[PDB]
Amino acid sequence: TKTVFHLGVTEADLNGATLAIIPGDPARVQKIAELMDNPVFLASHREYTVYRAELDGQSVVVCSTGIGGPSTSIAVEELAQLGVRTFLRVGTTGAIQPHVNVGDMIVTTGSVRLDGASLHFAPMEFPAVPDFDVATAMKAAAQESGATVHMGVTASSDTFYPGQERYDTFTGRVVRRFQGSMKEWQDMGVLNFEMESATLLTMCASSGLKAGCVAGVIINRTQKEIPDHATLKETEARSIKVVVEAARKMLK
Amino acid sequence: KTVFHLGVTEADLNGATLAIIPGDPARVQKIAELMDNPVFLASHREYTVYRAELDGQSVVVCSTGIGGPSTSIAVEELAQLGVRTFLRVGTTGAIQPHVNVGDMIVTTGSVRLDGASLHFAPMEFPAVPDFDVATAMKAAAQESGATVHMGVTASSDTFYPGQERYDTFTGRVVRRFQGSMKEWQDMGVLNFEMESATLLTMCASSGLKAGCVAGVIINRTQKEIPDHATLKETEARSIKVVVEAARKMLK
Amino acid sequence: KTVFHLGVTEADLNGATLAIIPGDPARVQKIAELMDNPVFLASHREYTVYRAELDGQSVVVCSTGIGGPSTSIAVEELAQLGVRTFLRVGTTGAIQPHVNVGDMIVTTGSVRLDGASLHFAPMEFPAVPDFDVATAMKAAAQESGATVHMGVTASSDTFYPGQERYDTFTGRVVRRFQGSMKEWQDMGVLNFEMESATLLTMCASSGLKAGCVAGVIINRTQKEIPDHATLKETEARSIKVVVEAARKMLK
Amino acid sequence: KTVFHLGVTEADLNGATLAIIPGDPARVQKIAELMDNPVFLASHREYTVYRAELDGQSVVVCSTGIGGPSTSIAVEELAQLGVRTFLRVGTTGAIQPHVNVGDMIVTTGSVRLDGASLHFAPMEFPAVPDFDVATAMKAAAQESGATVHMGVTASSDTFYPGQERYDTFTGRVVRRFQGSMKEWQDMGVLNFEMESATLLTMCASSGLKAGCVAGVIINRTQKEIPKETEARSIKVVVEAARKMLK
Amino acid sequence: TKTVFHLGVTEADLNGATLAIIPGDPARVQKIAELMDNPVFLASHREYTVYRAELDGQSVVVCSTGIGGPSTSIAVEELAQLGVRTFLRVGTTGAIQPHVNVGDMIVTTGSVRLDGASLHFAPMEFPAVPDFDVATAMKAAAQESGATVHMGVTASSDTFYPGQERYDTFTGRVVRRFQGSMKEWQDMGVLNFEMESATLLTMCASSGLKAGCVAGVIINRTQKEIPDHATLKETEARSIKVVVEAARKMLK
Amino acid sequence: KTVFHLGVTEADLNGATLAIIPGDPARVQKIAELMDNPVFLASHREYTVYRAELDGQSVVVCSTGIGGPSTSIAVEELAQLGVRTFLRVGTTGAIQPHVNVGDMIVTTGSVRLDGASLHFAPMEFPAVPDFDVATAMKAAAQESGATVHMGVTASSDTFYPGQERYDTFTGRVVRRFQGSMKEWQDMGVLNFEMESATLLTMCASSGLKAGCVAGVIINRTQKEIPDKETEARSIKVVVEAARKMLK
Ligand SMILES: [Mg+2]
Ligand SMILES: [Mg+2]
Ligand code: NA
Ligand code: NA
Ligand code: NA
Ligand code: NA
Ligand code: NA
Ligand code: NA
Ligand code: NA
Ligand code: NA
Ligand code: NA
Ligand code: NA
Ligand code: NA
Repeated sequence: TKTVFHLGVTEADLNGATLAIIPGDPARVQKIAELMDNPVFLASHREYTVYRAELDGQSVVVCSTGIGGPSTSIAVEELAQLGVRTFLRVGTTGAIQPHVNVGDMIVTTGSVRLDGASLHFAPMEFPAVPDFDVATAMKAAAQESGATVHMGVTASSDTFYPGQERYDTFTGRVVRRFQGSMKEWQDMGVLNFEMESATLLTMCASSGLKAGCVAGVIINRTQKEIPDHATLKETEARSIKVVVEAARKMLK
Repeated sequence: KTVFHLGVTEADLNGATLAIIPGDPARVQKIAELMDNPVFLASHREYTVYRAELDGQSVVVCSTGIGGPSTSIAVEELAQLGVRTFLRVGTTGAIQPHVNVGDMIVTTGSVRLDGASLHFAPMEFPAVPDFDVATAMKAAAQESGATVHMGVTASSDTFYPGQERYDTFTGRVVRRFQGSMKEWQDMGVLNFEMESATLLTMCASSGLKAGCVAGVIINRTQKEIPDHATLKETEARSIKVVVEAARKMLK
Repeated sequence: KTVFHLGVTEADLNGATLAIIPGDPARVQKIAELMDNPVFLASHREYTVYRAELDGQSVVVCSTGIGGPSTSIAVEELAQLGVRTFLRVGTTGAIQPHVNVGDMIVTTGSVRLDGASLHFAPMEFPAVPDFDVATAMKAAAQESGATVHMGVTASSDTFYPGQERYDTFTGRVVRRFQGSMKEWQDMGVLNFEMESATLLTMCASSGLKAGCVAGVIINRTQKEIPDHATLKETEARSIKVVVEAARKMLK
Repeated sequence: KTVFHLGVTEADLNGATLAIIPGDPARVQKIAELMDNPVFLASHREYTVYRAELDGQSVVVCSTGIGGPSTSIAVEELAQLGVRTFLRVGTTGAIQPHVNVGDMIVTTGSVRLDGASLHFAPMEFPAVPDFDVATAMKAAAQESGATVHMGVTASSDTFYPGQERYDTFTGRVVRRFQGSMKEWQDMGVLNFEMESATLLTMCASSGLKAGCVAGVIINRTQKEIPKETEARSIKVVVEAARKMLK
Repeated sequence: TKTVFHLGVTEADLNGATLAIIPGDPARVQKIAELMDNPVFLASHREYTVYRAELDGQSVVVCSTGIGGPSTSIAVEELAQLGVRTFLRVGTTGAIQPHVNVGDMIVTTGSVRLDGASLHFAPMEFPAVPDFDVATAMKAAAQESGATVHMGVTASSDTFYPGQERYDTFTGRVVRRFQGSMKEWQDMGVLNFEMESATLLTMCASSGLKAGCVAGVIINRTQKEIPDHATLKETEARSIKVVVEAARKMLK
Repeated sequence: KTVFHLGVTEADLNGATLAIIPGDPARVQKIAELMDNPVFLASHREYTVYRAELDGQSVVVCSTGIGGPSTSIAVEELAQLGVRTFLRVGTTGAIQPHVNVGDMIVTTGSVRLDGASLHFAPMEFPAVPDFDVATAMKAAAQESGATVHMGVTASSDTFYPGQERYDTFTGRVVRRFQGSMKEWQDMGVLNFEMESATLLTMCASSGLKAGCVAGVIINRTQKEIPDKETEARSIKVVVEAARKMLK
């Protein structure tokens, strides 16, 4: 049986799946899988929890990535070794534009590469861009849920704190590179911050894999950092329903 | 109030908020004549400017010249005069064996092998089209009956060393570009051209909507040589497609 | 108080100012149980947190996940809760023929093949441990009877191309990393891992004390699949060593 | 063979080894008519090409368009056809208060604020003219009676943000270029234009002789947006060409 | 048999020395050598003055480097060609931290690479770090002298003026890269500026050579208290006493 | 007021506004003695300083040591004391087969393979000489009867790997510099040395006039390590170039 170093699954375990839904949080894996048919737990090791399920009769993998490009790059590579070719990222995000409201959804059309792992696949000049079919399916699924949907650029940072220009920290300092950066991205039309899309999109677009990202907005950095619990719960539930419908459209 | 290089005023554009931007000044009139009431506005340097009407709405056609620098001037000055949507059209060579002469490429992102893009956003920023423009271009290209490829384009400030051409005066390619064509091929890049990184980066970071569509007229991975009829048909299809994409963008 | 990700409060740490930070959440309980009164505090995402007591002093054990990004969150949030000293423990792959499986490595500096270190200091800044922590780790490792190497570690944001692995889906390694393992070997680099550049740069530029100790589980010049009993012995020794290094840091 | 963009053959050039390269295609005939027997060769895109004779020797005049990319095509294709010396003439905006409109500038080196230069040499390489060309341009400019400055030119891939112009659609300039005009002024840079970094780097790294001479049409300490001094500039470049051909 | 090109010495001249003490100033070479047994002048060319001496019966070289990484890189290379494997840098320095006092000693644990020559040996990602044994010996020797010792990061600049953010200069200008840089390094915990350690440490750590740096503090830019003649002469003398004792510990 | 490193005052320079700056302190007296009334001013570290008179005007001669860092100190401190024109003289290794031992090179621009230039101007800025100085150096070199080349010089922070030398302790050259000699040769670069990028960038961005002239002592197409007429000719040329710069 062909094995992988980290994910603890074999190709046979995936029952022919060529599409994976890849949340960051291992606890979200079962929640996504149960929206599909016959969900089965496969493995859990480190930040990687893996389930299989069936969508319109076709096998689909759900696999967490952990936070950050490095752990994401391992999961994507090992799933690709086992036959996966399409990767649908789902999560929640913090918007930086005043016109993007908490509870809206964002489909990334390109990422600002504020990461390191993307450079291990392509030099900085290469665009961190989704597959067009995936982005199209995500937009359609997000609109069909009734959400307000934004298509646009996402800033993808290797840190939660200084690289997103947060000052409420142990040192209260932000290195020169990132001082004033939130305003710069705002002025350039960037919609939101997250921590994995630059790696995911660059890796996949340079390796013959299809990828995209969809996210529900849980905070707006121009407003407040502490989300309201009921609003957050509704946004999380809608986001995973949307990504499953986007997967259905990709497997049509 | 006349913009410095293009030699037109806002009133000359008759309310147009969309421009079709070919590189070659001689193609401007040909595109304008696919629409209604084409009117010559100005010609200076590489910038020939026409207006026309598409479903009753004014549209500008303006050439850019070769390269990001001359393109950046045209986009800026058109934006000063109210243009918000920019549709690049042209023909191109492909670098993938599965892309055939006569197919169409709609760029989903560009490798920034240029300098002017950096005058608008740092290198980390993606040279990506507006999603509505890319969607309209894909639809128009597919409705034409052509085979359409969505993917990455390598956008070079040179025709020769930055496209790893060795049939040159020196035969030299600087270290940065040695082996680069195979690298881009292995990364799935569809084609080289010379303006999209500047155009897409400038527009995506400035509140403007842009995209690129091109007909494939040569493939340097293929031994077969296309004939004159196929090349003429491809050039003609490329501009018919961009006009239909403009139609889809009108509100 | 409250932190965004770790789900613990300052009160939960019972005055701890030192943390042992493995990568794998499953190792946290194993480390905590080498000390007195281990208490499970929280588990969320890749972050499992325990407290224990070492010579009567509270110590926190907190996993980081794989990579600089998740590590940077844990270190920041622990620092918000009063932690000032961070002891990284784990297993590693050596790249030097003279470093044997079962040896231990204490990092004296890291090659910054990551992105998160740049969010704390520009590339010119050295990814260097605190001298007291490195000294304590060397002493603990040597006192255990292990063969110990002090030297430079290459710290990569990827497991695959950034460590020049070719047995992959594409079999390709980007130009930057082609030939890189031989380059690091020739420069005397001991091993690869994926968190030290971020950890050491963040701490050395932020007034925090950090170091890294690791047991060698593979040698890249030999084989990729480790022998089970040898690996188990090395893992057990590594966490015993880091606990003794923590003992040496207590004041 | 006929080169891909310029539409001319080696035979069309009648043995010319020197080219004068203005940016604007409309200036090509104006330069050519200052010499003997000017003949139109071709026009395609931004490239208009004439041949003429100077002291009995064939000379090419070929426009480049705006920017390093289109310039790099013209220089390469002319070099394929035997041209070895390239004399750039154009206009420029001064950034030093003491340089006045109508003055002339001969570039001794360019700040590489372009992309195409990097397709010929890494950034460490100097964007420097051939010393004989720079010497001939200085002499020709002095002999015309103009006030001449030798010095460094900032060569930008954009007209707007890379020259720190703010009267624009966005009114914004990216971090790299904020405060850059003052920085170049403090470093003694004389002027801005858009082709010299590409031209000089490409030629100095490829065995070709190049230089640039320009007329000041605006002082950027005064404002952002701008016949004797266009006419004088092309008279000067033709005299510089005469000095280069023995 | 060969005579090295710049230093003008042969391997036989070194009488088997495998350790060198490398001050910057040629006039300090004899002062260091005379702290050991049987000091003998070997050669002087340009900024390179070379002596041999004996320490606990073992031959030791003392060789000046001149100011800056470039001239240092020549001396280290040519000594390595002649069998030298351990390099102990000694000098005096300013400090940029308020808690570092005149008369204290700094042992460098890593250097900020604000130089060019380090890049001729390893790319910027590589750490400018000392050999651990050398740093340990220098700490012990410095403590045994009675001085207060600081272990930490040093900023190593190719210039004395703009790269140390000095404005009292001919132009009064500091290029963008270095504006605000002193405060940045101070906030990052950097102890001091000097002009050779990044080159020395990077070259040696990437070439199989052991190196370290120790320096006595003779001025503090954050304090406007002028130390007197006595404390400065004492600090220079202590610095070289310390480096010789560190050499003794390396040869034990 | 005495500058920090050079050990001289403004009064010591007797109104000199031009300096000849060799690398080797032992060459300072030799250059000064080619002029009238040479006077030893100071020696400390790699900095030996003399004054002399050339056609009645005071000229300084000051060594720089090897490398951009020590050069940048000397140039700055001389500028603090009123010097505005800096004439670098020295030896060099040619990398073009048509340049012979004994020829002279006047640098028209330098490849910035150094670090100190970046402390004065970002990498995009050209390491170029003042045109008057380069013109005076070309004229002095040609009037001497020498074969003179104008062109680009590669200016390296190291003697060994940055000049792609392999007869070294490690026998290795870092990726950046592997194949670099051939690359510079193909790009028409004439020679290697170690100070011009710093000197020219510093001066061109600081309102100071600088240039470099050098005699060729080795051709790197022949061998790696060099093996007196040329040294003497080079300093005679730089003194005559100084004469041409005097106003
Ligand atoms: Mg406005
Ligand atoms: Mg050897
Ligand atoms: Na992780
Ligand atoms: Na709102
Ligand atoms: Na090569
Ligand atoms: Na947009
Ligand atoms: Na390769
Ligand atoms: Na153009
Ligand atoms: Na700013
Ligand atoms: Na020196
Ligand atoms: Na340059
Ligand atoms: Na190599
Ligand atoms: Na100047």
